Amino acid sequence: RESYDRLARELGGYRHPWARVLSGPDPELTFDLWLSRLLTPQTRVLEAGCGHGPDAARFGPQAARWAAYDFSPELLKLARANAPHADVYEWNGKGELPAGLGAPFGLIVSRRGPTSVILRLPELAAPDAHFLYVGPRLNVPEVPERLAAVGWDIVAEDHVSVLAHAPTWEDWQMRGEFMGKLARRADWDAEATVRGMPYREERHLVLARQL
Ligand SMILES: [Cl-]
Repeated sequence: RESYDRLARELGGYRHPWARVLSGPDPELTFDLWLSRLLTPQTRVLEAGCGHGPDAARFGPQAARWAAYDFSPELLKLARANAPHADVYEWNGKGELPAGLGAPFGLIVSRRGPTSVILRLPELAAPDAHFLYVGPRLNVPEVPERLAAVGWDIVAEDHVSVLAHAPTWEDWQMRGEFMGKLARRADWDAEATVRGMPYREERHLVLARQL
């Protein structure tokens, strides 16, 4: 059904869509650790691009308040149910802030989400707030550039890379589409092992603050 594809696109919006097996540690483990260290029962959190609330549900109760936003109204319905403690807002990240957002925040976080939110940090951040981000590639140049543009300092940065395999040709193809690089049977036929096709899952972690 088409109702399934939509759902799948939506729940999967912040992940890679193809089947894959990691040969090493999940490259977002460090991001989870850093996020966990930053949360206290006094912390006011803003999460950009919350999707169906997985992080709101999982880390949200550890904070004083977890405010979160995304664009899709139906997806936000799941987020509200997934995380009853969270305050969830429908926003495309542009123009004026949603009414009731509740700035200022001590933490602004984004897991592979919007990076334009960086340019709103002067309007969103309490003094001594942190901005925490992980991007779906080894280096996401706009993040450091945008943080420089608002006079924020990077206090921690990680460029992470982990061997993975796409177990089948179909999976390799699907990755090719997501990446905008067409998969070719030649490369599969010549380089695929029993594990399938090898590639790197890479992430760029950034923790910043205005010192
Ligand atoms: Cl989930």
